[PDB]
Amino acid sequence: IVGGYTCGANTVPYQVSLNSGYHFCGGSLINSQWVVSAAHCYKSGIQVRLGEDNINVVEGNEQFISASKSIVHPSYNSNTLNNDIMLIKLKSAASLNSRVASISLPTSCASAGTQCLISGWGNTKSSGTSYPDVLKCLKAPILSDSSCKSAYPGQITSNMFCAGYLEGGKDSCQGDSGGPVVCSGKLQGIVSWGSGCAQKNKPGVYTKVCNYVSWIKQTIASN
Ligand SMILES: [Ca+2]
Repeated sequence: IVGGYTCGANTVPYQVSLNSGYHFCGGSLINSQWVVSAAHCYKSGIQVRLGEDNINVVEGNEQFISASKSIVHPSYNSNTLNNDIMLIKLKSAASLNSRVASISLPTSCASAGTQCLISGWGNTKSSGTSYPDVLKCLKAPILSDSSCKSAYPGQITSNMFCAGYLEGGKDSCQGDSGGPVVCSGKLQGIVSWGSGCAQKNKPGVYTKVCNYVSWIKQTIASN
Protein backbone atom coordinates (compact mmCIF):
# COMPACT_ATOMS: atom_id res chain seq x y z
CA ILE A 1 0.00 0.00 0.00
CA VAL A 2 1.49 3.36 -1.11
CA GLY A 3 0.30 6.50 0.71
CA GLY A 4 -1.59 4.54 3.36
CA TYR A 5 -1.46 4.25 7.12
CA THR A 6 -0.63 1.66 9.72
CA CYS A 7 -3.99 -0.05 10.34
CA GLY A 8 -3.50 -0.97 13.99
CA ALA A 9 -3.01 -4.53 15.14
CA ASN A 10 -5.97 -6.85 14.35
CA THR A 11 -8.29 -4.00 13.29
CA VAL A 12 -8.73 -5.74 9.89
CA PRO A 13 -9.44 -9.21 11.35
CA TYR A 14 -10.48 -10.84 8.04
CA GLN A 15 -7.10 -9.94 6.39
CA VAL A 16 -4.85 -12.96 5.85
CA SER A 17 -1.28 -13.33 4.68
CA LEU A 18 -0.54 -16.13 2.24
CA ASN A 19 2.90 -17.62 3.01
CA SER A 20 5.05 -20.03 0.96
CA GLY A 21 8.12 -19.57 3.12
CA TYR A 22 7.54 -15.81 2.94
CA HIS A 23 4.54 -13.49 2.59
CA PHE A 24 3.51 -13.26 -1.05
CA CYS A 25 -0.11 -12.16 -1.24
CA GLY A 26 -3.12 -11.19 0.87
CA GLY A 27 -6.51 -12.77 1.13
CA SER A 28 -9.80 -12.43 2.96
CA LEU A 29 -11.35 -14.88 5.43
CA ILE A 30 -15.01 -15.42 4.29
CA ASN A 31 -15.90 -18.12 6.87
CA SER A 32 -13.96 -20.36 9.24
CA GLN A 33 -12.71 -22.69 6.48
CA TRP A 34 -12.33 -20.49 3.34
CA VAL A 35 -10.27 -17.62 2.04
CA VAL A 36 -10.86 -15.54 -1.06
CA SER A 37 -7.71 -14.33 -2.91
CA ALA A 38 -6.62 -13.49 -6.47
CA ALA A 39 -6.01 -16.39 -8.93
CA HIS A 40 -2.74 -14.70 -9.97
CA CYS A 41 -1.58 -15.38 -6.37
CA TYR A 42 -1.77 -19.12 -7.00
CA LYS A 43 1.23 -21.09 -5.66
CA SER A 44 1.36 -24.75 -4.61
CA GLY A 45 2.07 -25.22 -0.78
CA ILE A 46 0.30 -22.20 0.70
CA GLN A 47 0.06 -21.64 4.46
CA VAL A 48 -2.69 -19.16 5.49
CA ARG A 49 -1.66 -16.84 8.36
CA LEU A 50 -4.62 -15.22 10.21
CA GLY A 51 -4.48 -12.82 13.12
CA GLU A 52 -1.31 -11.18 11.77
CA ASP A 53 -0.07 -7.67 12.33
CA ASN A 54 3.72 -7.83 12.03
CA ILE A 55 4.33 -10.65 9.56
CA ASN A 56 7.96 -11.01 10.77
CA VAL A 57 7.20 -11.33 14.52
CA VAL A 58 5.06 -13.95 16.24
CA GLU A 59 3.04 -11.62 18.49
CA GLY A 60 0.55 -14.10 19.98
CA ASN A 61 -2.70 -13.75 18.06
CA GLU A 62 -1.80 -15.67 14.92
CA GLN A 63 -3.27 -18.88 13.61
CA PHE A 64 -1.17 -20.61 10.94
CA ILE A 65 -3.22 -23.15 8.99
CA SER A 66 -2.08 -24.99 5.84
CA ALA A 67 -4.28 -24.82 2.77
CA SER A 68 -5.78 -28.16 1.82
CA LYS A 69 -7.16 -27.04 -1.56
CA SER A 70 -6.90 -24.02 -3.85
CA ILE A 71 -9.52 -23.44 -6.62
CA VAL A 72 -8.75 -20.82 -9.27
CA HIS A 73 -11.87 -19.54 -11.05
CA PRO A 74 -12.78 -21.77 -13.99
CA SER A 75 -12.64 -18.76 -16.44
CA TYR A 76 -9.47 -17.13 -14.98
CA ASN A 77 -7.45 -15.66 -17.79
CA SER A 78 -3.87 -14.93 -16.57
CA ASN A 79 -3.20 -12.75 -19.64
CA THR A 80 -5.98 -10.21 -19.07
CA LEU A 81 -6.57 -11.04 -15.37
CA ASN A 82 -10.27 -11.41 -16.15
CA ASN A 83 -11.83 -13.47 -13.36
CA ASP A 84 -8.82 -12.94 -11.06
CA ILE A 85 -10.26 -14.82 -8.05
CA MET A 86 -9.35 -17.96 -6.20
CA LEU A 87 -10.71 -19.85 -3.20
CA ILE A 88 -8.40 -21.42 -0.67
CA LYS A 89 -9.71 -24.06 1.77
CA LEU A 90 -8.00 -24.37 5.14
CA LYS A 91 -7.04 -27.79 6.38
CA SER A 92 -8.76 -27.02 9.70
CA ALA A 93 -11.32 -24.30 10.64
CA ALA A 94 -9.96 -21.13 12.11
CA SER A 95 -11.02 -20.28 15.65
CA LEU A 96 -13.03 -17.12 15.13
CA ASN A 97 -12.44 -14.46 17.75
CA SER A 98 -12.03 -10.68 18.07
CA ARG A 99 -8.85 -10.72 16.04
CA VAL A 100 -9.67 -13.50 13.45
CA ALA A 101 -13.05 -12.89 11.87
CA SER A 102 -14.84 -13.37 8.55
CA ILE A 103 -15.93 -10.68 6.17
CA SER A 104 -19.42 -10.85 4.51
CA LEU A 105 -19.79 -11.46 0.83
CA PRO A 106 -21.85 -8.81 -0.94
CA THR A 107 -25.49 -9.02 -1.97
CA SER A 108 -25.28 -6.05 -4.30
CA CYS A 109 -22.37 -4.54 -6.14
CA ALA A 110 -20.79 -1.44 -4.58
CA SER A 111 -21.43 2.03 -5.96
CA ALA A 112 -18.99 4.35 -7.76
CA GLY A 113 -17.76 6.96 -5.25
CA THR A 114 -17.94 4.61 -2.26
CA GLN A 115 -14.86 4.82 -0.05
CA CYS A 116 -13.46 1.36 0.59
CA LEU A 117 -10.76 0.01 2.87
CA ILE A 118 -7.85 -1.73 1.03
CA SER A 119 -5.16 -3.37 3.15
CA GLY A 120 -2.00 -5.41 2.86
CA TRP A 121 1.72 -5.92 3.40
CA GLY A 122 2.72 -4.83 -0.10
CA ASN A 123 5.24 -2.26 -1.26
CA THR A 124 4.84 1.20 0.18
CA LYS A 125 6.79 3.10 -2.57
CA SER A 126 5.51 4.29 -5.89
CA SER A 127 9.12 4.56 -7.12
CA GLY A 128 11.29 1.98 -5.55
CA THR A 129 10.80 -0.69 -2.98
CA SER A 130 10.01 -0.94 0.71
CA TYR A 131 7.91 -3.67 2.28
CA PRO A 132 6.40 -3.04 5.66
CA ASP A 133 6.22 -5.60 8.39
CA VAL A 134 2.97 -4.33 9.88
CA LEU A 135 -0.34 -4.24 8.00
CA LYS A 136 -1.07 -1.04 6.03
CA CYS A 137 -4.46 0.34 5.12
CA LEU A 138 -5.79 2.83 2.58
CA LYS A 139 -9.22 4.38 2.02
CA ALA A 140 -9.88 4.70 -1.70
CA PRO A 141 -13.04 5.46 -3.63
CA ILE A 142 -14.46 3.33 -6.41
CA LEU A 143 -14.13 5.13 -9.77
CA SER A 144 -16.74 5.18 -12.52
CA ASP A 145 -16.59 2.45 -15.21
CA SER A 146 -16.03 5.01 -17.89
CA SER A 147 -13.08 6.61 -15.90
CA CYS A 148 -11.55 3.11 -15.36
CA LYS A 149 -11.85 2.31 -19.11
CA SER A 150 -10.36 5.66 -20.07
CA ALA A 151 -7.33 4.85 -17.78
CA TYR A 152 -6.81 1.37 -19.26
CA PRO A 153 -8.31 1.37 -22.79
CA GLY A 154 -9.25 -2.09 -24.15
CA GLN A 155 -8.28 -3.78 -20.85
CA ILE A 156 -11.22 -3.44 -18.39
CA THR A 157 -13.85 -6.15 -18.34
CA SER A 158 -17.18 -6.12 -16.55
CA ASN A 159 -15.51 -8.19 -13.82
CA MET A 160 -13.09 -5.37 -12.85
CA PHE A 161 -13.44 -2.00 -11.25
CA CYS A 162 -10.96 0.78 -10.55
CA ALA A 163 -10.46 2.46 -7.20
CA GLY A 164 -8.03 5.13 -6.04
CA TYR A 165 -6.85 8.56 -6.98
CA LEU A 166 -6.15 9.72 -10.52
CA GLU A 167 -3.68 12.32 -9.22
CA GLY A 168 -1.39 9.47 -8.00
CA GLY A 169 0.24 8.98 -4.63
CA LYS A 170 -2.22 6.50 -3.00
CA ASP A 171 -2.78 2.92 -4.21
CA SER A 172 -2.29 -0.73 -3.51
CA CYS A 173 0.89 -2.32 -4.87
CA GLN A 174 2.94 -5.53 -5.35
CA GLY A 175 2.49 -7.82 -2.41
CA ASP A 176 -1.02 -6.51 -1.64
CA SER A 177 -2.43 -8.73 -4.45
CA GLY A 178 -5.24 -10.99 -3.40
CA GLY A 179 -6.16 -8.84 -0.42
CA PRO A 180 -9.43 -7.20 0.36
CA VAL A 181 -11.26 -4.15 -0.82
CA VAL A 182 -14.08 -3.72 1.75
CA CYS A 183 -16.91 -1.31 1.08
CA SER A 184 -19.82 -0.82 3.46
CA GLY A 185 -18.65 -3.83 5.46
CA LYS A 186 -18.63 -6.30 2.55
CA LEU A 187 -15.85 -7.78 0.45
CA GLN A 188 -16.35 -6.00 -2.86
CA GLY A 189 -12.86 -6.22 -4.47
CA ILE A 190 -9.67 -8.20 -4.60
CA VAL A 191 -6.35 -6.46 -5.24
CA SER A 192 -5.64 -7.49 -8.82
CA TRP A 193 -3.49 -5.25 -11.03
CA GLY A 194 -2.55 -1.72 -12.16
CA SER A 195 0.19 0.00 -14.12
CA GLY A 196 2.86 0.50 -11.51
CA CYS A 197 1.61 1.78 -8.12
CA ALA A 198 0.22 5.18 -7.26
CA GLN A 199 1.10 6.64 -10.70
CA LYS A 200 -0.93 9.53 -12.11
CA ASN A 201 -3.95 8.34 -14.29
CA LYS A 202 -3.31 4.70 -13.43
CA PRO A 203 -5.54 3.73 -10.53
CA GLY A 204 -5.71 0.25 -9.06
CA VAL A 205 -7.81 -2.42 -10.73
CA TYR A 206 -9.73 -4.84 -8.58
CA THR A 207 -11.66 -8.06 -9.18
CA LYS A 208 -15.45 -7.30 -8.86
CA VAL A 209 -16.36 -9.84 -6.14
CA CYS A 210 -20.14 -9.26 -6.47
CA ASN A 211 -20.02 -11.01 -9.85
CA TYR A 212 -18.69 -14.21 -8.22
CA VAL A 213 -20.94 -14.79 -5.20
CA SER A 214 -22.91 -17.57 -6.94
CA TRP A 215 -19.63 -19.38 -7.90
CA ILE A 216 -18.22 -18.92 -4.42
CA LYS A 217 -21.37 -20.28 -2.76
CA GLN A 218 -21.67 -23.31 -5.06
CA THR A 219 -17.99 -24.05 -4.75
CA ILE A 220 -17.98 -23.88 -0.97
CA ALA A 221 -21.19 -26.06 -0.94
CA SER A 222 -19.25 -28.73 -2.87
CA ASN A 223 -15.68 -28.72 -1.33
CA1 LIG B 1 2.97 -11.96 13.39
